[PDB]
Amino acid sequence: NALQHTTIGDVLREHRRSHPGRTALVDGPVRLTWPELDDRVNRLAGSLAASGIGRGDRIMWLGQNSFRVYELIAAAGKLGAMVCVGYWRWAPPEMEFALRDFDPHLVVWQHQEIHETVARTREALGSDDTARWLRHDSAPQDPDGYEAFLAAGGLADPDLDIDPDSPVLVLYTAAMSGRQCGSLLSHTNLIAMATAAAWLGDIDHTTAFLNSGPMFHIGNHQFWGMPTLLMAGKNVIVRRVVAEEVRDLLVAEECTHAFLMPPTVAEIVRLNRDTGHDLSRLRATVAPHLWEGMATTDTSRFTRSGAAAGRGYGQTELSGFAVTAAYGGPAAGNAGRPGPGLTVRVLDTAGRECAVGEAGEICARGTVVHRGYWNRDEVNAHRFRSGWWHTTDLGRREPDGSLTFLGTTTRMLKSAAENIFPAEVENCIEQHPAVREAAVIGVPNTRWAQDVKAVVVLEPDAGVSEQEIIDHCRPRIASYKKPKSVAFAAALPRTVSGARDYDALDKEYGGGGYP
Amino acid sequence: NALQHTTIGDVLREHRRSHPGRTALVDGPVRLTWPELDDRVNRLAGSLAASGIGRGDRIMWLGQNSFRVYELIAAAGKLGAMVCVGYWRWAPPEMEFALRDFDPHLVVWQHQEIHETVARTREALGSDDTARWLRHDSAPQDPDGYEAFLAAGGLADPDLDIDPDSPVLVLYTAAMSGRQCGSLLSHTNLIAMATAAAWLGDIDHTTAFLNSGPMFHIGNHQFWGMPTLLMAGKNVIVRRVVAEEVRDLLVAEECTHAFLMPPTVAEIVRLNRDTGHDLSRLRATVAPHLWEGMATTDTSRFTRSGAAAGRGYGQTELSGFAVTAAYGGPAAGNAGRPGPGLTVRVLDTAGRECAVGEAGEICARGTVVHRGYWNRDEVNAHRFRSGWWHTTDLGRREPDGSLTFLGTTTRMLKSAAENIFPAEVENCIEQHPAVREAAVIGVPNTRWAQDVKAVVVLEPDAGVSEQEIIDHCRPRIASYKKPKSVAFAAALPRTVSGARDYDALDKEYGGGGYP
Ligand SMILES: C[C@@]12CCC[C@@](C)(C(=O)O)[C@H]1C[C@@H](O)[C@@]13C[C@@H](CC[C@@H]21)[C@](C)(O)C3
Ligand SMILES: C[C@@]12CCC[C@@](C)(C(=O)O)[C@H]1C[C@@H](O)[C@@]13C[C@@H](CC[C@@H]21)[C@](C)(O)C3
Ligand SMILES: C[C@@]12CCC[C@@](C)(C(=O)O)[C@H]1C[C@@H](O)[C@@]13C[C@@H](CC[C@@H]21)[C@](C)(O)C3
Ligand SMILES: C[C@@]12CCC[C@@](C)(C(=O)O)[C@H]1C[C@@H](O)[C@@]13C[C@@H](CC[C@@H]21)[C@](C)(O)C3
Ligand SMILES: C[C@@]12CCC[C@@](C)(C(=O)O)[C@H]1C[C@@H](O)[C@@]13C[C@@H](CC[C@@H]21)[C@](C)(O)C3
Ligand SMILES: C[C@@]12CCC[C@@](C)(C(=O)O)[C@H]1C[C@@H](O)[C@@]13C[C@@H](CC[C@@H]21)[C@](C)(O)C3
Ligand SMILES: [Cl-]
Ligand SMILES: [Cl-]
Repeated sequence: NALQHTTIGDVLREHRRSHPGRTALVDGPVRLTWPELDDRVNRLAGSLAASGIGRGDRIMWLGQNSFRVYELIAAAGKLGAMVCVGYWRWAPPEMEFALRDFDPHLVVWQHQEIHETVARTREALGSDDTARWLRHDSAPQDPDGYEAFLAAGGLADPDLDIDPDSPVLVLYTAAMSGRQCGSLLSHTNLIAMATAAAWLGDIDHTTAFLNSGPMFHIGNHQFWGMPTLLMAGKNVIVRRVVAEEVRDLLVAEECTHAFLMPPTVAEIVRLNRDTGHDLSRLRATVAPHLWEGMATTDTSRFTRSGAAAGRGYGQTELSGFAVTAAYGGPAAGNAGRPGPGLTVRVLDTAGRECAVGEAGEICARGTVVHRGYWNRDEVNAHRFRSGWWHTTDLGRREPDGSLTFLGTTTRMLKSAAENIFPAEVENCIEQHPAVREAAVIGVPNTRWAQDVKAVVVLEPDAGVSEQEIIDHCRPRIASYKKPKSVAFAAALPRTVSGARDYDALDKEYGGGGYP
Repeated sequence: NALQHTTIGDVLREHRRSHPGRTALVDGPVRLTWPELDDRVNRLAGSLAASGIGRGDRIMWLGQNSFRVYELIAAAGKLGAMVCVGYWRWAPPEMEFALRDFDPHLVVWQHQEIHETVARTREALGSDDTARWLRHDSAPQDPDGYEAFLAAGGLADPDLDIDPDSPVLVLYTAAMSGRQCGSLLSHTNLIAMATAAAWLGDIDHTTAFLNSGPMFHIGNHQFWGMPTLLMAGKNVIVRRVVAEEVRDLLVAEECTHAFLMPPTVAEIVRLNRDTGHDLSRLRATVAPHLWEGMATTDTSRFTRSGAAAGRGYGQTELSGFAVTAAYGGPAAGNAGRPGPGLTVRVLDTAGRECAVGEAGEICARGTVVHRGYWNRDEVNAHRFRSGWWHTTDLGRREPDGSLTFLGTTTRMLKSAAENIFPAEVENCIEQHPAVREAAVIGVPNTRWAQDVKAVVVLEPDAGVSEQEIIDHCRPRIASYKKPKSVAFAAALPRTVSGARDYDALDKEYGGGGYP
């Protein structure tokens, strides 16, 4: 006779009763209290259901940040449906791929800034374009607009018994290979994530969070959109980051938190200097020194532990930053320890647990593990093999029990019989105090496929030779993993997106012979 | 392909890897680190499985507090079995009832203080006594002892795929009628409860909790045994409360928390005064003023909100104190608002939602709701009707959205066509500033079954008449709910257990004619 666990719908139904006059969401001139939000969600759900959307059905969002993203997630959630929050910077080929892959019943799109890509993509789909398209930033009466579609639904709550293990949020992720896959996050995934984040950040109903991170990425949901929603705080939306509008919203909405990277913080600070505008309610998590005393430094566990400075490990498929230095105290390893909804093992290629200090694939079980990728039957079977989710990230356990994240398992060398993970070698070299960064590649060898080569970037105030790098590796890693040679560079090549460009390293330094 | 949620077994498996040298449990001379505890749990699980215990099977604990209670819960949990932590003060009739009801495969019992009751109870069971009995506080080699049974198991983890919705902890509760029923708490119930409690109390791996509350009751598990376990802190066991031993453990184990009622606090303080023993690490939640500066006042949300002083509502069946003033800010209602794993509605007799201010039965859905009572098919069907758990507690929602707990729904008057809940009338009278407490009973009326009568206890420094009590009620409650007469008393009659004695009020004041 026992009932379901809590769903995202239950959260809104509770907030509308417990917090009748509190502001849930702000987006430009739109201000919605909990009951006004839940009413809109019910009307939206009514219209979605009238259009044939039910359990397991799919809605794709192709816009920037909006309060409507939260409405759509809640409304789909009340029907047991799911929303993909798409990457609004997709070019037409990638947008077409995602539309065909996800196969949505409904697409909610944005005109501003992306109408050209959208038009190109619909042209490409041709006779396969059978979804309903609704323009979110339309005139309010536009019959092909979101608001008109929503207004046509009734106030009644659908009141269905939705299983919270159902996917509700789908976020596309890219492998190093460039292959993209939609990670299925359930109600339970999001609630467990949000509950842990509320402990990490000391979040409560007085939190006012600026949704200045992209909602197509897990970061903004974890820190701090979903915990703010869960604890009945106020979510303030900005479409994307424009420093002046951000500053204005921080002040006008009295924000306590925001998702801001250091270059944005510096921009905000420069334009606020000697204006007298009060940013002191903002709890500075990232780059506290950059704020020049204008914000208050965060004293939550998130900041105190170093997690805010990157001391942790996670991925979309673990509902975000699931391992951190805020769990379990001081840590020799760079990532800390798993939080409450997760257990982690480091597994070798044979699926056996690695010894302390031995590098292997980070694998996980627990409430924060995603439900799999959408439409990836073979990949899912492989990646959930033996009842563990395989992250494709390489790590090790330290003697104190903490974890170190080394890099990906998807780069591998094979030198004669020996599999070698460059990430392990890179991390070893990067411990040398003269080294700022190191990239490891494989170069062809006619007798045993590949030799190991390191491309090393020194700190400006340091010097070290090829031989000294090689000897540094001797006591730390297996002999066959050491670089045969070392090239020095001023900096590594990087992609337009800021990631390491291994194709470029391979082209420059004679890389080849990979498995 | 997606996996299970987190189980209690996963918690111990993670802690043994992440916290290899930290102390998990202390009980007299026993000190167990996380790996030593998980090893014992694996040996215990091996022996339990060898004896035929598997999914859905049942172990009854008839002892006082022990580290072995945590071991048994974990070991049963790894098999998908459940442990009833019995009321060690049961007299033989109640002990026999519980044994026959719960029908355990194994009974782990305690000689000290209760051997006579146990012997009487086994005599009564006669030829129906077919369970294995293991003495927990035996000589270590006793072949009918717990330690010998455990030592015979192997170190291998059973490594089963246990559904965490499975009951793992069973706690007996008593209705006002005196009927006793075992509430089924799942792994998920306990973990969700523990996660919320860790936010409430700011619990982490440095917490050191003294298990000085009874483990047969939900209080000690919620505040703070289970969150301490979840966050990898140290649980220190005391068999029962003896002020001097408690004081010694608080100091020697450097406890940060304990489950202590005010009379016990005052006893500890009296015996610590001018000894110089340092109690300053203890975070005083209850009765902070009674500590005379010897402990540090708790600054967590639990204390700051008033929850620690009783501003909240819960029951075993909601995994404890599930509604509190720490959730959602200031509250007009005495109980506050529901925490994250719960939604609450106040429902009238017809199952429709009550208006703001109208008294009705507190009903719940969500992750913290129990799985039902053991062996109560008809009661469970009735109490989970319409997909809500019915608490049998009477409450109302206030205009600000908070909740007030009024009393039980199991006391009811029926005066002609009108159902009247005395708890509603009592709460109304108790708002009068002259009134310390009020009890309401029904007295026979030959024309319409019952009239309402109030028994009122005044504050010592106040005076108020019968008529003034009646007129106080006029604008606050329906006319037919007002007392027809008021008797004044120096204090209410109470049972040996400290609860109100309505049988005694009925006998003294002419009560009768109940539905
Ligand atoms: C602003 C960011 C982050 C938020 C999401 C984006 C999409 C946005 O425009 O709203 C984003 C834009 C990025 O080009 C940028 C800009 C700058 C700072 C962070 C991000 C950096 C490091 O060069 C990357
Ligand atoms: C987004 C995180 C978490 C998940 C895994 C990552 C790889 C990712 O990009 O998906 C990750 C990236 C981290 O730089 C970051 C960014 C921000 C917020 C969380 C994480 C914080 C605190 O500075 C750490
Ligand atoms: C915006 C992201 C994600 C999408 C693809 C990228 C390439 C991009 O610029 O569009 C990417 C850029 C990343 O520096 C960033 C920026 C910020 C937020 C997410 C990503 C974070 C966590 O620091 C990582
Ligand atoms: C100590 C308590 C609470 C813990 C569990 C008990 C069983 C125990 O002995 O360990 C318990 C004993 C109760 O008679 C008592 C004693 C005193 C203070 C609280 C409890 C009060 C109010 O008169 C009730
Ligand atoms: C045990 C609680 C919670 C559940 C429902 C109750 C009725 C019960 O006895 O079962 C409840 C009793 C409360 O006096 C108490 C006791 C202690 C700890 C929690 C609750 C605290 C903080 O002083 C509040
Ligand atoms: C010990 C309890 C529970 C069992 C039955 C009782 C009668 C008893 O004395 O044995 C009971 C006594 C309650 O005052 C108490 C004491 C403490 C802890 C639980 C119960 C709490 C929460 O303050 C309520
Ligand atoms: Cl739902
Ligand atoms: Cl398990």
